[PDB]
Amino acid sequence: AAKDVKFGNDARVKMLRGVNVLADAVKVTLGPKGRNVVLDKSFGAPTITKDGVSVAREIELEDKFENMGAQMVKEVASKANDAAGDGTTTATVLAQAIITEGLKAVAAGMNPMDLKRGIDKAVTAAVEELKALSVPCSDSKAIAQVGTISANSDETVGKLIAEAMDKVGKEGVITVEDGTGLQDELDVVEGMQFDRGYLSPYFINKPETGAVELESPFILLADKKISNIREMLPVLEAVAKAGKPLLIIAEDVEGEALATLVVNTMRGIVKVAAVKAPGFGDRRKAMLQDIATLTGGTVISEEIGMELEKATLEDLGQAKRVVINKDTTTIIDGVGEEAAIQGRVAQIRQQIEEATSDYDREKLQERVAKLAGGVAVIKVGAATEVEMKEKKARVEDALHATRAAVEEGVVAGGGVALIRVASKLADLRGQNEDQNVGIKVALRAMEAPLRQIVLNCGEEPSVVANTVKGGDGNYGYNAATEEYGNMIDMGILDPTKVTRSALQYAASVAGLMITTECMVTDLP
Amino acid sequence: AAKDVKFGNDARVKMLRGVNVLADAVKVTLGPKGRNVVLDKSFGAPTITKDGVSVAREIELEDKFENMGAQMVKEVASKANDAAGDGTTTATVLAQAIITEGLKAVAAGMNPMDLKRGIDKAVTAAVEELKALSVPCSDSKAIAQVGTISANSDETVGKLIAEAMDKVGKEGVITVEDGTGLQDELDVVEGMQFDRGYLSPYFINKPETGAVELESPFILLADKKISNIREMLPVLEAVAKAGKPLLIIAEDVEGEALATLVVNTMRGIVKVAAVKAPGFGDRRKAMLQDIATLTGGTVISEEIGMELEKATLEDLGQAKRVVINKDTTTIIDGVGEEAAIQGRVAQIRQQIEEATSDYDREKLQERVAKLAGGVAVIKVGAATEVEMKEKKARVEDALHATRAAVEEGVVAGGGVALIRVASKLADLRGQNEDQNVGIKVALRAMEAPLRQIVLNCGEEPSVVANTVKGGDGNYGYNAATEEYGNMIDMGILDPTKVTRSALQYAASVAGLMITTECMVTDLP
Amino acid sequence: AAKDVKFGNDARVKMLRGVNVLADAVKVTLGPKGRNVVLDKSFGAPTITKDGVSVAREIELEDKFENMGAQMVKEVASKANDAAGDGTTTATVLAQAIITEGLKAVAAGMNPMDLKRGIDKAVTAAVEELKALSVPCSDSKAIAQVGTISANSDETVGKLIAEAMDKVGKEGVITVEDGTGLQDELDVVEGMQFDRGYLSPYFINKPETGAVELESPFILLADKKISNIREMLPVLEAVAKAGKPLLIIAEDVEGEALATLVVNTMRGIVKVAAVKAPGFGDRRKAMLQDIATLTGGTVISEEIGMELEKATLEDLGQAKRVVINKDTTTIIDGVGEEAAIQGRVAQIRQQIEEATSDYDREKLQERVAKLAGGVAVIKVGAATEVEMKEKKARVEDALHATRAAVEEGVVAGGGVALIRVASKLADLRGQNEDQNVGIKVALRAMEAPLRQIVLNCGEEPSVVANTVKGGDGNYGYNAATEEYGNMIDMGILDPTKVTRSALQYAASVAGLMITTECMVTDLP
Amino acid sequence: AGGGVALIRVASKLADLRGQNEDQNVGIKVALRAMEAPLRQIVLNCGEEPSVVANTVKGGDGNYGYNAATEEYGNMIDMGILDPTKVTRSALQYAASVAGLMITTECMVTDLP
Repeated sequence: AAKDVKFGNDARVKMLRGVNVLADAVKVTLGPKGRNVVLDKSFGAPTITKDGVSVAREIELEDKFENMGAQMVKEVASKANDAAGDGTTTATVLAQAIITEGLKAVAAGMNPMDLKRGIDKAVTAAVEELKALSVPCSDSKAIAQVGTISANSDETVGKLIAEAMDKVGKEGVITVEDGTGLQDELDVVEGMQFDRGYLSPYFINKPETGAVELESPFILLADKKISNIREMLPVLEAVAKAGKPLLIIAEDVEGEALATLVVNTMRGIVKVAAVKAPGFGDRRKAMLQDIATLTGGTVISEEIGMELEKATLEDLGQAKRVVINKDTTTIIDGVGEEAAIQGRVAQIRQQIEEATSDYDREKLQERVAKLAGGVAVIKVGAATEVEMKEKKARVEDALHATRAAVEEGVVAGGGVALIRVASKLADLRGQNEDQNVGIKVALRAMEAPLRQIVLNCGEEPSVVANTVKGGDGNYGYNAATEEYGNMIDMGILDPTKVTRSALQYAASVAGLMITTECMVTDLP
Repeated sequence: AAKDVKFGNDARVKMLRGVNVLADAVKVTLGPKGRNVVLDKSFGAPTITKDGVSVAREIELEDKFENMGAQMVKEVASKANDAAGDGTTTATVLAQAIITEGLKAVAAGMNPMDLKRGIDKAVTAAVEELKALSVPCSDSKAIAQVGTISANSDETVGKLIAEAMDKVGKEGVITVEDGTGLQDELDVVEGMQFDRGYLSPYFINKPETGAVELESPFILLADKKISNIREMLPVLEAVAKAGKPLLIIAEDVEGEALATLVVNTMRGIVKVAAVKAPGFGDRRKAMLQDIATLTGGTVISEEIGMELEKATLEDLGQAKRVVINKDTTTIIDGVGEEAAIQGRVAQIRQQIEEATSDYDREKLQERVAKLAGGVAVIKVGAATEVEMKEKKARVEDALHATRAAVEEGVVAGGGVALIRVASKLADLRGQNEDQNVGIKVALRAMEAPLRQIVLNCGEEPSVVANTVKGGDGNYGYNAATEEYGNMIDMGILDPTKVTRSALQYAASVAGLMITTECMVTDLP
Repeated sequence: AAKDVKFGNDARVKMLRGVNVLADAVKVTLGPKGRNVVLDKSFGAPTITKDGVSVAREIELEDKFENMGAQMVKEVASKANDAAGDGTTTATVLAQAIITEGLKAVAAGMNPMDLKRGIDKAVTAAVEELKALSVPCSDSKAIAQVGTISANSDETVGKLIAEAMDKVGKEGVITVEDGTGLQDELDVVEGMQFDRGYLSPYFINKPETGAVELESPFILLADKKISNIREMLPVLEAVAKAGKPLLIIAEDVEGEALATLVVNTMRGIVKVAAVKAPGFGDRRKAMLQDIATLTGGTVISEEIGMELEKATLEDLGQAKRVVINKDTTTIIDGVGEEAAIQGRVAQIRQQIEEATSDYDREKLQERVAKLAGGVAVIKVGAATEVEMKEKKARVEDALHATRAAVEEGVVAGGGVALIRVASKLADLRGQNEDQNVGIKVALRAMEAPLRQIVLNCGEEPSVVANTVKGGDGNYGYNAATEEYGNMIDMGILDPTKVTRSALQYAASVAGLMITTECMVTDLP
Repeated sequence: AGGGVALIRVASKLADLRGQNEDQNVGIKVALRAMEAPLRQIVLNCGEEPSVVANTVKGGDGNYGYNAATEEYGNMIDMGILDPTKVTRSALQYAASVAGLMITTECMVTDLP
């Protein structure tokens, strides 16, 4: 189809206008005094929300060039939230601030490539400065405090997470489920988590989490690329007859097969999700068998001669639950034999002895850590159902935050860390004046999040910004009760990971846009 | 009159557009390979010219805001030509270059006041560097060869000027008029020149030179302001039947009287011109008398109860010729008796001895210098009349250039002095980064005149300018013969005065425009 | 007045379009089979003409930029006719051909200045080649047959001119007027001609030859510039009641005086015409006394204390007739006594052997040649008044053609001389390729006039041009009978002067246009 | 040598190459100017004056080291900036192929909009 091609400055203002709509819509939700955004539904009452992520999902623009702008920052900003459980809105307002100033510099005739290198240098320096500014979360007392803070000062939630992490370690897998009564439950069950997500976003049945969630699923273990649906028919009919969902783990599910699965689960008929097997090559064949022994399934491998048309129910594995992310699949409470698993553990442990290198050794150690490790399950209790469901969400929110704090620590929240780190770098220079301007564009943009909060709070951003630039370490502006004196100790914090990720992703996309000279799209 | 008001960016894009039309029209004439501009005369054939001054004069624009732009730089550029005899076109292209870049910086968000200060500092430094680069014109051998160069290698013009300066000093008054035969003539006659021009254009009867030129006029010397024409008629009636022009020297000529004289002279009824008396206060009264002695006239003064209605042809002075600039009146060959002038020269010389103030003594010394010095008259000859009129214009031209050369010396022509002077100021800084941009805006602008010239030649400006920068002192690019060498030796030079004036004036108007936030004009 | 400004390509397409209308209107009249052009009057019948000059005069265009184009070449082309008595149309079609090709080259990216230099070199070479091709007109037999040819093979006109030139020399002044009967008359009378014409086109009383013609005038000879009518009044009131016209020869007649004279002669009062005196300075004073003697009047000279208010009829000179051109004044049958003129000739001849200077000798010898040469007066007779005027016009037109033929000789007519000369420069190069293209543009253009003639005759321009190029010298295409032989022998010739002038002027304006980058005119 | 310096270096070698008529000569010069385009663009993308660098490369010999990464001088191939001769040859030949066909195109037929 014939295209619409836009160049240089013309292309760049179109993008800017696009991100401006996305950012202006999203940034009003930022901070404790954030405003409501009303998102229309095709029927019934509109949704009123203060969630920047929900707002971003809906943003799509008529002008195809403007829309490209929006969808670009939208995708990298969402990556911040994927990695850290937070930061999408922050990433978005940072991106806008860099792009706005960056493009002004380009229009002045400064080199876009030098501007990007300056921005990048400033960001690299800033990330290091975040690391030094960071306070660790070692003991379970600190872990509890972070969980508590991330759940509106609910000490029950902090306690729950701390007790869960105590059972499975820092590295361990932790799951949240609906409760069965008034009081909470904590159990460690046979389970595993690997780094592969849904092969189509249309498998999602939990839009709020953006996740697939299947209860009592059957599990298909195929050592091949399933491309045509005709292999699957004997299985798919049997899964439908039994009435349970189906998770497919294989080398890949593509084209004809994936399309048929997507529309069918979308159309109600059988509940199916599909993910790639974890890893590649030989380690991939092994990991399938780990999951097979974990779930009481048989790996259908066309290498032994097994045909997928010939697989029956008994060949399928089983679990109590399965949760799938954009890039995580986790299996909860495997019906796999409580003795076949230790046989598999023994095997791998034995392979560790006869391994001939550091790599081969530690890669086998990953598998036992998964297999013998298991999965912690928190069952959230409450008085009524709505209180139970609401607390589950707060427990899932705090779990993300706490896991993020565990690995990188915490820094002063409400944006005061970004502006704090920015002031540390007032002396940073590049190779030429263009790069220098690039550095300054970043250190200004880093003030965006805070200045916004202060604007939403009906206060003068500049006056606050100054006072914040006057303090040290984690002294800053209490964005809620309007005070000053060590943010972290008074419960206003972000995991360092979320602030770092927000900044890095914003700079990533802002850099790409500043260095964009051409745009190709379809005709209106 | 209801007004049209424009602000900020809107105002200054209009202004820039206006100077763009002016500069683009004018810059094409620059250098040896300058292009033609065709100027329409509503009667007969159009004028084809390479004269940037003639082109500039015609430029007036329909959009009243754009027009303001053009008129602003037109005014300031013309002052360069007034001061130095050349440089209007150069000032214009410099102004365009500074404004274009300056506004780019303003639109980027840099402080216009700091940009101006940066430009000013760069110019002050450049003017200083220009004096260091300058080669003096001390002796009359150098005077001769600068005159020769300014008249297209005509050595006759060179030694005419040299001999004239030899007669009356380097600061003497040298005037030039039509010859009477084949041979040139040089005579020193009783005369004077003072710093007061025509009280109005429209007295201009030499549109080519922009001057008033009166043959054998009478001179009225009035020690008062002339407001109404009522007291003027008896003198006008007396001068009308005498059949000769009249120069009026008064404290001022205003409204009613001036308007009638403007109208009456432009109808052809009587050929009149009016100029303010030189200086002010008590010094004015004496200088009026000085002229009166020189010209053999009587000063009519209110002080001693003298009425203008009673002043006859007797009281009127006489001279062979008078010439009037925008800021200069020159009375040539005054009739006054030798005894009376020498007698008065003796009077002032006595007063110099008696003077009890260094300032008072200096002002007196100045008066004798004019009165005793007289005026050099160059009568220019040729074989035919058209050659005689041509050579005269080449003498006039070279005479202007020679005065400027004697005052401030000569520098490399073809705009290489400006680029050299810039190239030595690379490491010059200001208070902040905006001033630094201001400096770089000036130092890039100084390249414009050369680059333009090189463009008109159909060559790569960037290559030629680059090579010039890599040279020293008065090394450069001979645009006519495309050769690199010593500019002064090869005879491609500007008087330092014209280069300095062009730069200072360009920067003056450019700075004012950059710092403009509002414009007020009439409705279309 | 707000202006309309156009640049580069935009400017020059407008300019080209303007010359296209002019040239296309004019070129159709060229050669023996030239077409008619109809020119509309305000009233009565339109004028039908084959005269390219009459057509050119009427051409004026609505688009002010296009009009500039037309007026530019109109001006330059008319100078050819002024110089040679012919060639305006030719100059115009040459100009079109050079411009069309020149701009094509500019639009291709070739340097306009180098193109101009190439054209100029090709023309200089062509003019040189034209002199080599030229056949002289030495004796009066050749003079007769050139006159015969210029008057449509009328041998009477031929030997009239031959006899006139025999009487007054080849450089004598020959004038032609209405006859008094059937027979022609030839008389040498006291007269003069100088290179000054009418000071105002409105003095013209004979629109036919754009000439001022005065029967039995008084001649006022004033050694001064006349600005006011004041001093004229006694002389004018005296000349009015005498009932005779007045010729004023002053240093100059300006402003109020010129305006008054024009308005008065144009309607009602008195019939006057004023011209500048010839030369300048001392020679101007001298030549006035020459005219004074010839016409038997007195010079009224300011210097000796003479006033015009005191002048009388005796001071005025007298002559039978005076004719005044754009460029020439001729005084016929001076009343001044023979004894007076003899003695002035002896005066000047004494100074010839008193002054030792090759220049002063020629200047004095030129004065006696004028004074003692007189003027030949051809009175043209015929059977009918209509025939007389018709024959008179053929004499006037033939006289010009013979004067040019004496000076520079004759070359092949019908546009062969140019093709012949152009084919001899096939090897002429410049300093670069842009110059070489310029050279070819001129050589191709020199084919335009012939090619047009051939087109008018309905033959093929390419074939005919081809055959001429194969021939030598003055062999070529007989533009009427359609054969190939000696062009001069067959009587198809141009004076070399008209071909040379046509080419030089065409190239002059074409070069200027090619090198035009900007145009300024008033708003529509 | 890469960075577009091969094409420029090869075009400087052919200054004196002439054809059969003046038109073929313009055809020659069109190609020799065109061979500068790649480097000229590379330099434009880096924010340096395409004409200065072009001029500098022209006064060099063989594969003379203009650093397309850091901008400095040694030996182009030896400092790792190169193209296989095949790619530079193929690029030039195919470009000339189609450019030639387009220059000599007088008519175009397509469907109605």
